[PDB]
Amino acid sequence: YAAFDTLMSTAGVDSQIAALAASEADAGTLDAALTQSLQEAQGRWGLGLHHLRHEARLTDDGDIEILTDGRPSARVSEGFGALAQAYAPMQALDERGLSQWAALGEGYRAPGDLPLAQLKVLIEHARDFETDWSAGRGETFQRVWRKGDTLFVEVARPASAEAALSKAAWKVIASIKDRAFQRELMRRSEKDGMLGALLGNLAQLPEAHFTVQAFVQTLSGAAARNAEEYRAALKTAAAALEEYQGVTTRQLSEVLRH
Amino acid sequence: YAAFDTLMSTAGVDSQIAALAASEADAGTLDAALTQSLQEAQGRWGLGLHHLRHEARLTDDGDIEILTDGRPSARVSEGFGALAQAYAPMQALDERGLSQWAALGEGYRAPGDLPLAQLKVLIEHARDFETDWSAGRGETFQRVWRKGDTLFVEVARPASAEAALSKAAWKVIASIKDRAFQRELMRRSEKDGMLGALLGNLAQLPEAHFTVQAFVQTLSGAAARNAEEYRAALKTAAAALEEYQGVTTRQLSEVLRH
Amino acid sequence: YAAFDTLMSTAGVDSQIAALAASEADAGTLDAALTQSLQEAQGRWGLGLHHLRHEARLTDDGDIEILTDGRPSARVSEGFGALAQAYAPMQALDERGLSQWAALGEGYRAPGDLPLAQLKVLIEHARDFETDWSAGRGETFQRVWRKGDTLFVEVARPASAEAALSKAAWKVIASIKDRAFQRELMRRSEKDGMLGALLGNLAQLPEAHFTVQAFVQTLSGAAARNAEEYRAALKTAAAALEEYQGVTTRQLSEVLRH
Amino acid sequence: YAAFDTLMSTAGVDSQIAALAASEADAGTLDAALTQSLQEAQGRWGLGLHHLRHEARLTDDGDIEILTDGRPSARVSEGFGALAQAYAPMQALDERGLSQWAALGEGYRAPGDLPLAQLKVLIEHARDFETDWSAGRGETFQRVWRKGDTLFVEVARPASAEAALSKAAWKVIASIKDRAFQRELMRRSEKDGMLGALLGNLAQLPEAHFTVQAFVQTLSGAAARNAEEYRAALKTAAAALEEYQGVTTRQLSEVLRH
Amino acid sequence: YAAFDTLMSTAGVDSQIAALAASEADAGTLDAALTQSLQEAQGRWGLGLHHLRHEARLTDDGDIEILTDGRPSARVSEGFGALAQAYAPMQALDERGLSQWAALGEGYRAPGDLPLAQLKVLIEHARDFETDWSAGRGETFQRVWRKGDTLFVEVARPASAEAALSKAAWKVIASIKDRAFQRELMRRSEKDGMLGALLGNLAQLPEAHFTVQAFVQTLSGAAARNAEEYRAALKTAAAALEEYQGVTTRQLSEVLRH
Amino acid sequence: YAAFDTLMSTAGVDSQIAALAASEADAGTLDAALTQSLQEAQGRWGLGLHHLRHEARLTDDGDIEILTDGRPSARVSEGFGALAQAYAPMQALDERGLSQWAALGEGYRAPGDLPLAQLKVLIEHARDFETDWSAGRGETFQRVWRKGDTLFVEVARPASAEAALSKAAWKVIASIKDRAFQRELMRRSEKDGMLGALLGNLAQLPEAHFTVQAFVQTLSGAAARNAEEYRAALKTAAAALEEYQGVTTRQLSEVLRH
Repeated sequence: YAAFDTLMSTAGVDSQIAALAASEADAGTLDAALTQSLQEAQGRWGLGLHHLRHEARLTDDGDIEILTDGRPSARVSEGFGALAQAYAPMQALDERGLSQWAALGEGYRAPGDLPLAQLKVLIEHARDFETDWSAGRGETFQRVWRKGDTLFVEVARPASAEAALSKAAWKVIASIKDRAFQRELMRRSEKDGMLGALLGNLAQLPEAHFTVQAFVQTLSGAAARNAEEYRAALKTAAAALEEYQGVTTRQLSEVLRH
Repeated sequence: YAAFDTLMSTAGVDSQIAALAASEADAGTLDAALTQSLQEAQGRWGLGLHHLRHEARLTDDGDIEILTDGRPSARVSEGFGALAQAYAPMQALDERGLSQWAALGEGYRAPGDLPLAQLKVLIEHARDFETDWSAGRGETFQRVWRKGDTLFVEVARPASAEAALSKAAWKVIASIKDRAFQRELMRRSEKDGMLGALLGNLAQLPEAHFTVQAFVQTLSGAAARNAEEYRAALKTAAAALEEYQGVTTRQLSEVLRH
Repeated sequence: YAAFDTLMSTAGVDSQIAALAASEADAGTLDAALTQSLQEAQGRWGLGLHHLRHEARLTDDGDIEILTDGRPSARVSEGFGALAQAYAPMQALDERGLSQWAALGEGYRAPGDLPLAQLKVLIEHARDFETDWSAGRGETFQRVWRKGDTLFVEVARPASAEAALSKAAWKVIASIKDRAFQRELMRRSEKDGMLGALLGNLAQLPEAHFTVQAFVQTLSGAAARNAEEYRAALKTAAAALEEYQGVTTRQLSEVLRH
Repeated sequence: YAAFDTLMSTAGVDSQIAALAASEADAGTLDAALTQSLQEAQGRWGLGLHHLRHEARLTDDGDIEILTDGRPSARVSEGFGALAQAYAPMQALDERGLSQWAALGEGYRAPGDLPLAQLKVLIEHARDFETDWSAGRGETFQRVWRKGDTLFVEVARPASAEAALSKAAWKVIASIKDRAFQRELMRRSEKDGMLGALLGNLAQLPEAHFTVQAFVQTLSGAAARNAEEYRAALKTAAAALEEYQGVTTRQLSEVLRH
Repeated sequence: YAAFDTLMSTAGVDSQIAALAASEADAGTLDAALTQSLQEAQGRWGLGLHHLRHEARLTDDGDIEILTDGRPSARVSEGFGALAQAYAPMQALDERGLSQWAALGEGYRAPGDLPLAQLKVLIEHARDFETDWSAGRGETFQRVWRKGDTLFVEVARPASAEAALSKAAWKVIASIKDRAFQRELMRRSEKDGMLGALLGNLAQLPEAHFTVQAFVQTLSGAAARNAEEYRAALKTAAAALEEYQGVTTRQLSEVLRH
Repeated sequence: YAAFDTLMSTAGVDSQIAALAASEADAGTLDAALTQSLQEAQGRWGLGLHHLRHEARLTDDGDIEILTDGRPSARVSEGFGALAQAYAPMQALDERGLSQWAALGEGYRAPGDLPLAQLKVLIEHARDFETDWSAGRGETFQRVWRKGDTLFVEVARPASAEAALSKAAWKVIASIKDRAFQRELMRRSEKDGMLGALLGNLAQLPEAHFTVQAFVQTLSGAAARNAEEYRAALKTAAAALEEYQGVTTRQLSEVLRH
């Protein structure tokens, strides 16, 4: 039970599965809680599998199996690296790291070249619409889509799990006041890299497979159609991304320090 | 067989059912031909039943029954007035004569107050969208919607079947060179009306129940997304409306002349 | 003019209106001829509107309007079905099809349970008297009343216009020597009925609204008081009913044969 | 006022006009009381003027005028002999003293030769019927008629006012115990009569012009149709006749005694 | 007996029959007294029946019968109106009210146009002579005749009994000091007359049938031939007329006053 | 340093590297100790890589790299599974699990079908000779070869590391006195197997990659040529195999018990 919490902790989703499993809750409630957390985790992982139906259920074998559009991909006790090697073939990333898949599925997708003027009309007067990726604030990207009575905004800053481990390794290496040890790690970083130099291991760690690369902000009802509030969710998602991406680089520095 | 042709002739649709029934065609082909003609007729009648699934099939009793969303409404041998009293309760007309129903069904409908600027975006970048009624060229109205990969434009000039019989009665009455008989019909028109004066009967005539009030122009593929060609179909539908509405007022003058 | 003749032909009354209209007769004579024929027709139709003052007059609009106790009910050019839907609310039929109205109006009505002994006294010694309905010869009924110096006898065999069309349809269907076509009409008669099977239309036909259901035999002077001659008019009315009802079922078979 | 009471006292009708005139009642009430009493008096006088509309009204000249079908006949202050000479020409008596007029007016009248069997039918099943005169119990006569919802029975024993004065004169003359005076009146009765002998004068007396010759018993509602109760009113009228005719011969003996 | 006194009191003749009947006088004396009084009454009544032999006799029936030239006219107990209707057909009055009959009978009658000079010769030297009517003093008339040794002078002022009742009614009506009641009787006199207004009845009164209209003064012996004394009897008769006619209008005012 | 001891402990070779690294010994001595232990371990692992020159040396990066015929295969800190996936492609196992490679290399190899008579001659009179695999005592196999002045005997009982983990799992599962839990593990063993049932993980354990499958007994000098002593080393190697294979199945039961 605690392994799924650490697997859901790499996306900013507090599942409380270890507390819900001990809460003596029925299987119908446990399955719904584990399913609603992996969906909020898949939206923060940047996998771009929104077109897939993510689900989770506990097996009678004493394990938890992941579900994707009907077919089982992997199990919980099979390690955090087995699930990453299962959703990777179902994911298509471009040269920037974004998902080329459309969240709505088969249909039309407006390009990222569309001005903000034509977007307010598709937010106030349209039914179903999906946009591609466009350059956001700073070095980030953003995409929007609306399905049914719910509007979704996914501001993303692509960053792989390996690149995330190398960034946190250079932060703890630069914070070394000992100039002799800081030079020794800088000499080994020229060949093995920033990660292999600080270590002179983390294959079972969940942070080495899934990282935070996007944020999903939702809106339903009449707010999902007002163009003024849509401009307030893109900043609420870009700020929830800077805080989430700023907290994972700090939790990773507390582990590689040893 | 010939009754369905006259019933389809009041909407500008040449069904050729009397030629197809004598063509020794199978029932599968006869049902498809009668179904594709009533759909093109319902779109030219102005009933606004586009949200309903119109169908037609020949019965083993030797008759033809009309179909609407599964439930049979009326039969062909039951007269052209029985079908009009069946689709009227399923139709909702405002004070102008237009259908308040949305062609797409449940969802959002952009109002007729939207400028043409926000419409090109919903034609070039949107998936499913439907508009309400707006004032068109002259004294006409227009509405547009797109379902799947097909875009539909329905320019409409509301005119009931009774108002159509009264207009054709004043045209033949004004064309009377005999000033004495023209004055006599004008004296009886002050009470009985323009129709009851020329007649001093047409309950079994199909033109007294269904009239032309709109035109349906369709486009599929990439043409259903280009905003330049969408501006060419609205005029192709408004011209196909002036010609169709101009030919029904002439065929009605050739009958009331007797 | 010819429409009122066919409307008066369904009751065995030869009005000769088409010959009287062309006879260049004044309006006073034309109104009296059309009025005396509808009264003799209403007495043979079984409507039981004898308590109402039936009248008819030609309108200056080129039409003929029916009159009943002062208020206009319908017009001639309004079809033979409009007049039937107008006199029906003024008619009250029991479970047998007879008129519950008293021909004399407000007063006393002797029941049909009265013997023939007490009737001769009311025929020879009474002034105004009216009887209710009693079972006549065969499956018929009979009623008698006397107003002023005129005695009236109305032998009736109730039969609606729809039941009359179904009886004539089974006679032409039984006369089919072709056993294959006779079986085909018998197979469709199990659901649509005897009328809908022979037809695989007659809404404008006058025979589909008014049928012969009674006969009115009158007597005035001293003959309207002799009990011996009153027994001779009831048979003269029951025989004039079998012949009239036997001729309408033959004229209806000559139309449905096509 | 008191003269109309004595004029109404010769028919067994207590009018109480002298008490009603002093009762300070309006003219509308006084006219109705005097009218309802002369009608009940005319029915007991045997005049047979039931076909005439009897009425009475007080004149502004201080007198009371009699009314019959609209035209004034006589006045009250003109003596009781003037009214008798006015209704006599409007009365037609046969050789027996009965009124040949029919109470119902123009129409049919069943003869007195009709058995009681055919009468119960005309009482239970008929509307309006009137009978002629037939020999009743003893030396009396009887006639019946029904108008509207009221049945009337008039048992009559014809007796003129002059014959009534001669009968009461022989009763007081036979009651004379003095054989000498009884013989003297019998000797003068051989020429002058029974009346002129007892007197050796009464022209102003109301009893010398109007006498009781019939009785009117009425019934309304459902009782006016039951044959069992009709047999109870004929005896209630024949007994009310023997008592009324037996009391007038006693009041006349109390006057001629002087 | 007292009825003949009141019948003789309307002519100024005091018969005293009620005193003579109680005087136990024989029938021969009673007949002579009643005969001599009716003759003096007929001469004062103005009936002009002097040519008739007036007589009166009491009947054994207890009544008194009037006699005129042998044939009985009426009886006393038959009322004072029966005798007036009996002597009227035997009387012939002109337009002035005088009797056209000659008192002497068949013969010659000198006209009223004769001067007084030729009259003295017919009074002093003639035997039997009779004059017609001539205008007397004032508005009166006079006539003279002589039969045997008796000369008769009849000064007359014609006045019917009805006109006498109307004159006495205007005298009591004019003597009304109450101006309101005098106006009320004057308002009813415009239609009913002066008699019917004061009464708002007197058919049995003798004054309503016989009135004083002449006076008979007689002379016999040598005085019936002296012309000087004949001029003294005409004034003695004209004065006995003004007093008698002046006393009847006073006795009539004492009766109508009630 | 301690990881290479656990990596050398799965072959019955006590390297004492953690004690030699802390012994402050030079790199020349540390490299020789780590090299002589992996060679004695590769001979007990059954890999059949005797034809390859196995070597080991500590890297200046703080790690230990494995060496095989000159080319580096893997490193020590790369896990015990990386080295197993490196020597597997250099190993060729038949259907029984034995190495098809000849220990001497290119040359001739006497088959296992050779009798023991012809083997004593090749042990007492030959120089270089190598034998293939032949069925040994029980279910084991054996092979012999001599290179230079040293004779080698390798008695082998093929058993993969996965089959070794499944055997130790059935021993701890059969030793369960709790019959309910023993039945539950037997129910899950029908599908997941004996290993997956006891666990309801050991990827980083060295015992899950390298197991004991053979024993290498050596002899040099004149003893490497006496046929009597060669028969004493094959039993000294088959007994050193039963003890080594009997001690690894006991150390594996002490780990899977948790």
